[PDB]
Amino acid sequence: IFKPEELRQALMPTLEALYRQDPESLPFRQPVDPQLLGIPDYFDIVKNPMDLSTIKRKLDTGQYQEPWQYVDDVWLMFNNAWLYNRKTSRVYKFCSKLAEVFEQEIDPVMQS
Ligand SMILES: CCOc1ccc(C(C)=O)cc1NC(=O)c1cc(-c2cscn2)cc(-c2nn[nH]n2)c1
Repeated sequence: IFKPEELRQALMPTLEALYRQDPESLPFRQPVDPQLLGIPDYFDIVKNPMDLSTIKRKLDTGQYQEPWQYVDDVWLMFNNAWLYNRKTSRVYKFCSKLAEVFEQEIDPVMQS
């Protein structure tokens, strides 16, 4: 049993850490809009989109029952981007930077 407001207090600093990465978090701060970005096949490749604003909303409204559901969503966001984008691309390398930041920040929090 984890109180959702206790989850938010424990977990939101790990999310604020990702938002602080500028410009690395900018591709991730809102859901990918495939028409606006001119990438119409995005939803064919990415079946379960995820982004920072969606995770933040789930945190703020108590949608996470347990800390691994949050980690699963953050990892999903990263895996989607690594899947869709080429290894040589700007978004892929920004994703790798965010994942580096996240792994450093989430590791002690999960120990709590
Ligand atoms: C052209 C390919 O773009 C992508 C491809 C793939 C993916 C993923 C997450 O797989 C992400 C993107 N890129 C974006 O989603 C994106 C969006 C906005 C945005 C949206 S609304 C006001 N701005 C700004 C920026 C941005 N990057 N640097 N500065 N701004 C980047």
